[PDB]
Amino acid sequence: YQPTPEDRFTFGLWTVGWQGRDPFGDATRRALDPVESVRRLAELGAHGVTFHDDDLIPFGSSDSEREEHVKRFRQALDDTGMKVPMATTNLFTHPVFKDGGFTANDRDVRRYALRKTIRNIDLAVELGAETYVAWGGREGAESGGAKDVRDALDRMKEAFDLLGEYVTSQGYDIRFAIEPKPNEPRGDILLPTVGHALAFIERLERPELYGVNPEVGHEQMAGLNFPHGIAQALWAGKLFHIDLNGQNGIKYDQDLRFGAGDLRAAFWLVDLLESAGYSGPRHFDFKPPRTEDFDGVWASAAGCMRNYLILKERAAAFRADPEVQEALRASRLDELARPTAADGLQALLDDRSAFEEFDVDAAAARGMAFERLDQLAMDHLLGAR
Amino acid sequence: YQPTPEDRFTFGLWTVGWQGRDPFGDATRRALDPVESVRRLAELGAHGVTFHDDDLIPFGSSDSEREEHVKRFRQALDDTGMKVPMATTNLFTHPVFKDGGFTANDRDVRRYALRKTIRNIDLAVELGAETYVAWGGREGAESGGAKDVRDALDRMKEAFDLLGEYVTSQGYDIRFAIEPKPNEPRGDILLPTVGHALAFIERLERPELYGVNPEVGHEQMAGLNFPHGIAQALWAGKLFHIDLNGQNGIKYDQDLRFGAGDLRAAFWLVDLLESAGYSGPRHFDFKPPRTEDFDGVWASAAGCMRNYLILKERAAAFRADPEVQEALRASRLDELARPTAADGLQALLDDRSAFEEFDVDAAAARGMAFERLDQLAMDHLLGAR
Amino acid sequence: YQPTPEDRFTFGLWTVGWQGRDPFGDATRRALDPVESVRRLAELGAHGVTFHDDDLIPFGSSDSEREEHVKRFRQALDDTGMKVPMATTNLFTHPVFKDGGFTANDRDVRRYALRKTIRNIDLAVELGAETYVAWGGREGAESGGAKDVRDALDRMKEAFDLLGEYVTSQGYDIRFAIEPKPNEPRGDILLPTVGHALAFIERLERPELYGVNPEVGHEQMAGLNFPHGIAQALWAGKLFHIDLNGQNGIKYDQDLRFGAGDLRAAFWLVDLLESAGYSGPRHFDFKPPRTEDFDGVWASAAGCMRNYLILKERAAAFRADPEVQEALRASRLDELARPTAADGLQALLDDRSAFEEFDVDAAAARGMAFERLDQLAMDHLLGAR
Amino acid sequence: YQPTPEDRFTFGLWTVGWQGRDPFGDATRRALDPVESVRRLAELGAHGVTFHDDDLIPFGSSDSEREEHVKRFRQALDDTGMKVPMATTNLFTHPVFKDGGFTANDRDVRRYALRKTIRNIDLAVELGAETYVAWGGREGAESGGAKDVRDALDRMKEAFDLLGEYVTSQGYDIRFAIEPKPNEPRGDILLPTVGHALAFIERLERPELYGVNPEVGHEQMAGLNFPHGIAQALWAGKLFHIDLNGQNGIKYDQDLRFGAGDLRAAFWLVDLLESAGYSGPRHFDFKPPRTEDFDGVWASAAGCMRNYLILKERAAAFRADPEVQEALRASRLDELARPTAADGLQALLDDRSAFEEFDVDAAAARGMAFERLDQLAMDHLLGAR
Ligand SMILES: [Mg+2]
Ligand SMILES: [Mg+2]
Ligand SMILES: [Mg+2]
Ligand SMILES: [Mg+2]
Ligand SMILES: [Mg+2]
Ligand SMILES: [Mg+2]
Ligand SMILES: [Mg+2]
Ligand SMILES: [Mg+2]
Repeated sequence: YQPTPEDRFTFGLWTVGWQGRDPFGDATRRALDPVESVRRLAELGAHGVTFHDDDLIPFGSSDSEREEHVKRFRQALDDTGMKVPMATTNLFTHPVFKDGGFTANDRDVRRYALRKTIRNIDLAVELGAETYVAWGGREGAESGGAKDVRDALDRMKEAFDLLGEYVTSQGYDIRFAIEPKPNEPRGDILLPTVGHALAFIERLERPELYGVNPEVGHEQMAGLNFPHGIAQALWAGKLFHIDLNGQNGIKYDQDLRFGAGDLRAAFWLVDLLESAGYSGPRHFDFKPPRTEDFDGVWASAAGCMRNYLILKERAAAFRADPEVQEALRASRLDELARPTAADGLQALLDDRSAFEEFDVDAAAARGMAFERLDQLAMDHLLGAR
Repeated sequence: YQPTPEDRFTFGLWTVGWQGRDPFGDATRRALDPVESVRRLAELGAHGVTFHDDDLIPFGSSDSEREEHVKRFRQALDDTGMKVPMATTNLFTHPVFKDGGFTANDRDVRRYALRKTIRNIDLAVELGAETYVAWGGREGAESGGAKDVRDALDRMKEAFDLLGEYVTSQGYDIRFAIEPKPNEPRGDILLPTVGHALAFIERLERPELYGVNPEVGHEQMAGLNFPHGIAQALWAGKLFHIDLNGQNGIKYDQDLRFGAGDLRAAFWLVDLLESAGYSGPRHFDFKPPRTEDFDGVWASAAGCMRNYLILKERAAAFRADPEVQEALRASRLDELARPTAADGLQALLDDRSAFEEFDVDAAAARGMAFERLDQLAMDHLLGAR
Repeated sequence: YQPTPEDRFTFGLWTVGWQGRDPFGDATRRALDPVESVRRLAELGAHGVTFHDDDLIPFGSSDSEREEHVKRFRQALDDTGMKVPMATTNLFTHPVFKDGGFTANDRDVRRYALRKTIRNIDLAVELGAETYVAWGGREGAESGGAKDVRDALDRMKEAFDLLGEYVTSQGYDIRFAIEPKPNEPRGDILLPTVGHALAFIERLERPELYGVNPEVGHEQMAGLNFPHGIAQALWAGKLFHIDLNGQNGIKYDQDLRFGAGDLRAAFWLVDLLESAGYSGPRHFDFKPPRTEDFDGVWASAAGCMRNYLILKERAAAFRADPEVQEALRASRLDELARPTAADGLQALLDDRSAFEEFDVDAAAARGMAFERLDQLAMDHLLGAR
Repeated sequence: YQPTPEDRFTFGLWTVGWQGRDPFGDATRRALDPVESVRRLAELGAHGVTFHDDDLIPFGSSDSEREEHVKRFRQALDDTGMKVPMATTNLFTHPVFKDGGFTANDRDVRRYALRKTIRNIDLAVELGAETYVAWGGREGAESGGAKDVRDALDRMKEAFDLLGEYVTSQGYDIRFAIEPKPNEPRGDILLPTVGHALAFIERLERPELYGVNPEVGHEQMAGLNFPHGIAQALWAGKLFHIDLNGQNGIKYDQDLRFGAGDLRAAFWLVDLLESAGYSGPRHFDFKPPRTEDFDGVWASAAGCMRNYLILKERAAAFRADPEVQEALRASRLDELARPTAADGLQALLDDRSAFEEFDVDAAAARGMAFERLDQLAMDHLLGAR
């Protein structure tokens, strides 16, 4: 199960570069040079890396210091064949964003956040990125009076509309992806799920330029079904990017390696992405636990790609099995794909076999046979077939 | 704190009429005649009642039996002044809906569900309802292979589009409201939150005819902030109806009386509905606990309306307090309402005070003073002011 | 992966016999005769069955009707070789238990509950049971004033002490196992976790006669780690019985077939039970989904035993792998098993290498190498080794 | 509602001294001198303060530096009348504790943790503390193979037994209190609830020396009823200390000011502590949100004490109301306090009115009248009585 750049696996600089600070503990690992991360990831078989502006260029850097951080990075990209398909803005670490970037109560902070964002869009375009992600981690509140949510959504729409106007006036080939999260670090975060972000996008001036960047663990922090949520995104034509990791239920954001946490949900997600032919990057937003040294950091990153490839094999075998294909027919998945009333409204109203003469007791007595189907999926997942 | 029909309080027949069957226990109360429920609710000061088709007309009734169930009901409505502002369809109790109504895998069940729905829309229009609610409680799955969610959303859109075509071809003055729920009775339910339902509506052929009917307890079953969710609905112009009750965290759907469960969230919800001038009915979808006899049933219903009126008083006092109005200015809620960049994009890009000359350390040092504000809200809620 | 009675798999009559009533829906399956259940389970390879009194003998039966229900049951047990290792009391379905059995506010209900329990202990002893389970599903409250919890724990201790006095005065060879659950059907249930039940047992007059009967899904309804909880039970010498099923997170009690829900936790549980040599029955308390007919009922029951046997194979292979045994040494699991200070207190206080001369920076820099270990467990679970 | 030292309100140095670092953000406030904290808290009306060793004495301090940190602190205590009733050990911040203190896999780390603990017990005794708290925040695991829980509980018992032997051999007047937490910062923490800690204590060599220190928010992170849990602690005679704060459901540990979060649960907790006459300190373990400057820090601390005093007034009024006292009799809370069978086992078995002649249908028909009672509690809480 060896990865190749063909598999389009990408990692953020901040993932393998996490030093291990949590709310109760100091760093257990030293800082990584972004040059060494690109090199070690290329040897593992990754396709590319992503960054926040402040991961690559330390906050407060002069214009010359900015120049050589970028130029060393580009040299490592050139030396390895590594791509940069996505980039994003840090609007959550500096104390100035403690009440938000785009929806901070202070007007002057909001304007700053937009200028800080615009500056990095230019850089992402320079480096070849096709997707620009926005994670509004500080947008929200800990108490009810602190934030009028309707005014906040007006400010959030204003910010995204202005960014839309910037990229089209520049002629940039880049699209935006909103990344939802229900809570942490704020008590409640605005646009808390994939659904809320999808609904919000339809009110932007140019909705074609915006999609979603869902994260496995984030929807699971609301106890939601992540494959179900991704299906609704694909059904709406809005899955621009995806963040893969593991999470063990409703609690703090664990960011475990992909495959850890809810293993069956990982299997159903891989099944769905491969079946629908999602062609974007398979991006890992995870943290190697702070119990680990650097050897365990690279072992954990290798594990992300390895688990994806195993699940892909098992899901392909599941769908290719003639016995599963007949069970799907037994469960009437073929009938679900057929229109309910292609004959139209008047014909349905005139169809006595749909009501007056419909035999409800016979239909009710039919088994769905879902449990035999699900055990075939288990058997395939576990390799007992 | 006496309710009057002016306050527009409504109750479902199935709420005060719940006999107390739960997954582990038999009924503790006998069945209510819908005639007696309308009478006892009118004396409590309610404005109206709502129904499922099968609450009013027992399933399998002939056309004559249907005729006198409706006619006795209309007589009680006439005798009391009680309204019927909403009605809905039972697509979840009969065994034939065990895999869903609109998205059942079996095509013939889907057609039946649509004919059963259409028949009750006619009746709701006859009785004066202006909102028709759809709660797809059986739409979803317990296992991943049982339901292809993209096909299911195609079937769900087909059903809602057909209902849209029916009411406009008839010239009916009625609009639809989708009621989300994340789980129970299925393992995962489709459109699990207000956000998912809002996003789905924008893909219907006639989106103006559809809104949402959120329930307090349902969003809290996903650990979400219910007032935040209602604000996004109002911001989108889609709050057609609301269901009020109480819930104690992430667990089974408790349906407690309104005010119970998360009391502070109830206060912030009432604040929001009154401040935005929501003019629809204040509908209670709750269950009197099965510990109670009929005297405790009516005591619990009285409690719903009473708690709403107390919270309304405390929230009005909060907003009218000159000391709270100055704290809101201290927290810069006035600045949140002002546009970030009414001067436009080019001016923002040319504004050095928004980046090059912006003093981030001074802005960061400013306190938001949210905790003083929130304690004023506490003091007002508890009546220590 | 064929089960044999050697594997000691048992099922409750109420599991395969569940008719499919949930809070929103009528039964989808007809009632099973307990005679046919014993026969179909024996052919699947089960070892035995368990019962509530009211599963076997319909409530309100005369003494003659009781006589032939038992006698038909015993004949089926004799015809199949099926055992009855556990039995329990229904103190939750009849309306008289709406506020509890052992801790009902009404004294006369509490006395009835004890007499109903005592009568079935006699029967369980007659049928050969060695464990008597108590699940206090109605013990608890929906509101804070309804139940003084200290008085309730006095009443709960009084009941269990009296049952203890009954079995020892009769000379019965039977022990009790308390089954915790955090909520549902009450808003909060007393003794909500394995921990609370373990602490309670130490205050009974004869603590040696009582242990716990934990359920997979119940601890997961509080977001807890079920293998961790079972380890604490084994460490205290109190794992008398276990209930196996699946559950998908914090929500209503799903009672899915074992292996479904959190698959990795099922693997770690099987690892622990086999490694510690737990010799009690492997009991399944599950519900075949109401989507299923009777063929899917037996398919789901077969699935429980099948998944246990696969996980047992994978866990044995994990522990037998020489490469995993060296990784465990790399992670210092051997050092965890060694005493911290067998040399005693004074020697530890006199040991400068434990404080004054301890090099904290060197110790901190050591990797735990937990992520390489965990991926070996993944590889073994998935059969990629 | 003015606090006085009579009310016995205490605060940790780390609470008002929190600088505002969270997993995604840098500090927003500067460090407090412990001298200024004691002074500002005394003026607010607090009774005392608590500390971790490393809050008071920076890690790595020499023996002289230790001498004047303590001596400046004692001078501020003397200047204000402030007490120090509790102290505890930091076994979670330094990287050396990344896999735990008492249950780290490395033996030499475990020995260090015990020596670091013993050193601070001596200091707490010197400063007058009567309770020593242990919060094992790093004890646990992120993956199943990393920690054998039975070996870990052997190591945890060994550590607590050794500390027990140390204080009794020294003749110290101090007792220990274990503080449970279900998760964060580890994926799962050992002894995750009040119940698990209570059960563990009964296996220590000298169980009389150990109790529990429960935290509001920690039990709510498992969705549990905190007043119920405190009742079981009081029933076992083990409530040695309590930590008060607010929390909004199952998510990260919010540590909000007391009264925030679940307000009704705060009311029922205050009712219980005052009714049972708990005489220990009312300790606040909270964090002023990082949105705040220092004026909002002291406003938030004032809010903790203020909300406690308001709830105490409302709960006293509730219990003193003659109409609530008669409702309690209506709900048969008086009967719950009476023994079920003081007449003994044989008399209960001979009592036909407890089974053969018991009229179950009459008993079942009685209403519990819990909803009228609970609305009286609401009315009293909100000051509408
Ligand atoms: Mg995350
Ligand atoms: Mg992410
Ligand atoms: Mg509900
Ligand atoms: Mg509802
Ligand atoms: Mg269960
Ligand atoms: Mg069970
Ligand atoms: Mg805490
Ligand atoms: Mg604490």
